[PDB]
Order: sequence, then C-alpha cells, then structure tokens
Amino acid sequence: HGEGTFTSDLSKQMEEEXVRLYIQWLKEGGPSSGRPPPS
Repeated sequence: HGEGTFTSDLSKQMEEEXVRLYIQWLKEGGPSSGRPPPS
C-alpha cells in the first residue's frame, strides 16, 4: 500500500549512486572508521 509520497529515484537513481557512496562509506569500514551510514 502507498500514500503517494515523493520518492522513487532514490533507490535506483539516487541509491544507484547511494550504493557507490554507501559502499564508499564501507570502502573505509563505515561502521568502524568514524561516520554513520548514508541513505
């Protein structure tokens, strides 16, 4: 079920990149380096 909202290109378009930076966040060890995980 959905209520409209305004999201869709943040899973494949902003997340497609988000993973690039998320994985980047991980490239250093995300949960160990000294910062929180992205979206």
